[PDB]
Amino acid sequence: SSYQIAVLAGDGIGPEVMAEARKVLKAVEARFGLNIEYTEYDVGGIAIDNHGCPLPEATLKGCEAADAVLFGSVGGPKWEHLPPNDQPERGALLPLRGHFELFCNMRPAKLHPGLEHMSPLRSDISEKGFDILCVRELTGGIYFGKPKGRQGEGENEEAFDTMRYSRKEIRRIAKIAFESAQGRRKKVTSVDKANVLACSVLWREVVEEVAKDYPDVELEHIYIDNATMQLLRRPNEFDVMLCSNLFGDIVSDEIAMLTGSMGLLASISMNSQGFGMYEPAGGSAPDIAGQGIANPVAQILSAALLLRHSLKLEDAALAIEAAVSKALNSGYLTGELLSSDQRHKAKTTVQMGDFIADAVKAG
Amino acid sequence: SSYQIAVLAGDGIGPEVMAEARKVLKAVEARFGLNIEYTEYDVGGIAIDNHGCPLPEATLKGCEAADAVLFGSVGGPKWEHLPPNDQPERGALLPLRGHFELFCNMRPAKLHPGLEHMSPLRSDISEKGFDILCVRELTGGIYFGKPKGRQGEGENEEAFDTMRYSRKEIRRIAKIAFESAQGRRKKVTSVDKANVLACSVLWREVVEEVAKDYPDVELEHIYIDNATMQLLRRPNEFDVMLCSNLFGDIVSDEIAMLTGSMGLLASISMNSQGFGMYEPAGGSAPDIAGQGIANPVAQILSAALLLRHSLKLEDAALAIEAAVSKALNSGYLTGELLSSDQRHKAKTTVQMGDFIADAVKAG
Ligand SMILES: CC(C)[C@H](C(=O)O)[C@@H](O)C(=O)O
Ligand SMILES: CC(C)[C@H](C(=O)O)[C@@H](O)C(=O)O
Ligand SMILES: [Cl-]
Ligand SMILES: [Cl-]
Ligand SMILES: [Mg+2]
Ligand SMILES: [Mg+2]
Repeated sequence: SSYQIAVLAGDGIGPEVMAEARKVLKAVEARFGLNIEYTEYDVGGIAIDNHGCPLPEATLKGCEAADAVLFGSVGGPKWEHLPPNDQPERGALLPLRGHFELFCNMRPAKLHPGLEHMSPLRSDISEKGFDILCVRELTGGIYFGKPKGRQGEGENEEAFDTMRYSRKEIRRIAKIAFESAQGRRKKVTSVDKANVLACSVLWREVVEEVAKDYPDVELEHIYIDNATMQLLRRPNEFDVMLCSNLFGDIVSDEIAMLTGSMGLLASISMNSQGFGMYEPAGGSAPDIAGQGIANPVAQILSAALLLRHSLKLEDAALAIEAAVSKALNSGYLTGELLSSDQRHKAKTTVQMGDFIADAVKAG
Repeated sequence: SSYQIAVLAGDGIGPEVMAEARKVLKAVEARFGLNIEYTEYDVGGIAIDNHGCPLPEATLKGCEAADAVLFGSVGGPKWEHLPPNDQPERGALLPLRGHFELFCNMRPAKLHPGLEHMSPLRSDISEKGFDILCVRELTGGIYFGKPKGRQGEGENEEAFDTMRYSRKEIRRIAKIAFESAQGRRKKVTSVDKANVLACSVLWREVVEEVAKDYPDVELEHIYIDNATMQLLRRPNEFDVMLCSNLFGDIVSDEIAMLTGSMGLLASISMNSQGFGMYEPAGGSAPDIAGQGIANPVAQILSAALLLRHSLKLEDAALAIEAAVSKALNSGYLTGELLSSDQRHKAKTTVQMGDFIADAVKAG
């Protein structure tokens, strides 16, 4: 029968980049003979506007019915005044990850051939290339530990957060990182702060337990502060990074910016049953919404990753990725990936999606 | 009467860079007429070897008697096998900061004129320069919060750490950052994760309270993940960074590596009474110990910062800083700051300290 995908475009540039993803997906469906049905739901600011909250119960029910979620991005100035709790990102993302038990986040990032000069790294460093998959534990640690809150008053008012991890939680995310490394370059770098945090001591211990089953994968451990330095100096030496929730938030961002090409980057958030949400690493960029200049590649690649990881449609995911590569390598670029003297030749969001969709067809 | 300085050279390159600092200090004492008495104590690995622990009670008593501590660096492979608890860094640094209530850490970092090309940043970014003072809260947050430890067994064995901050703790570190900014470029960027952590919500709240007293200082807040990205893209736009304990550990390291010149960088750790410990940001670098090639500038500048901050000897601190600048600007460089084709002309650790000491004298 039909695959089912819930589409949660969100705010800002979400809807316009989503239209291009839907356009490429349709080419893929025709080429591979796939029956996929789509249903659309509000989330983030458009959900606050139509329903009073950023994650409506009907949107949760709709995601629950689907095999995966193709997600855009949420947030905008319209909602920034609200309490931390009621806002599009915190109010939709954290509840979605807890609700669907999405303990696995994967952010692939590489310098694409021919676009290494976009990196903010010195040219002798960026020309060496890099390709780093960040595996981040997404439903544990300090994001969801209890107790959390505040007590007390005046100068003695105090807040607290609790970072907690169990062996079962660390084992499952570490297995993902070692499995991923087996299909890449067989190296995992686990990022922790084991000279300070009890949680990191246990993290490092359990990752060493898991690593016994993968002797052909090199394991190394690095402290979070040093990691931010070593990603500047030698990013070509890392393959998979394995991080807790807070340290993976930080490392994946630094690596994303090291690409210089964040409009290409996508994010996988998956549970143990293979259900997942797939979305650009970049945000809703409300400053360019509706101008038709946003780079749709991150949203289109989020759809390829949805086909590979949730639907196990490997050839279909490969086809989208090949088509994107063709556009980038043929220099068919949106404006943020061009120099100021070439920027007048930027391709629009629609031109990009048209090229990519045509390439999937042409086979 | 005499000022009193406890000298804790530590392991690896500590003693050799310390000899150069002592050499410059002696020039300064003669030029400014200062009476300073020094006493030496073991800490870190040499203290483990002579006394069985990395922070002997007699070393604590000796620091307590002194007006400030000129500290080297601790750690080495000889001690890496030991339990996390018993090792030179964790065992000496964390106890020293708690013991002496050193809640204020300050790490100044700039691209020095004429050495911008050392940065790992693209040349169009590094040539714009940067000068960023990181103010890091050093005795609170998750480093020292309780409860911390583990319970449970097998797959349900779990560890925990607690991040805690009070209004009094945030106020005092924030005042340092705003005062510092008043004498610099009047901008504080406070780094937090207030979309996730209760402690960051309170941090941001208290920093806004403190900021009312300094309306001529620009305040902005940035999330830790985004900060690691924005330091790559626009480091010339930051002046003072104000961070909690874990986020300041991370941001100061990334900025240090962005200099490309970590052998120049020093660290201030101070209590509310003006007592402090002053040390290189870089480590004991056991791989080059005794080879007489280590760059002593970080240790020598740690002594200038000891004179300015603990002893309020502003002209003496200025003199050391001018003398260092003279060496760097005259191209009198140790090897790690030279290209491979010029590296044969590296100056030794002693040559550096001699030049700098002579410059202080020459006035
Ligand atoms: C919005 C925020 C809660 C979120 C997180 O911290 O995970 C974001 O930074 C991310 O990386 O997806
Ligand atoms: C050694 C470690 C405990 C220490 C810290 O985390 O503060 C170090 O990274 C530092 O920055 O001084
Ligand atoms: Cl965490
Ligand atoms: Cl902290
Ligand atoms: Mg993030
Ligand atoms: Mg550190």
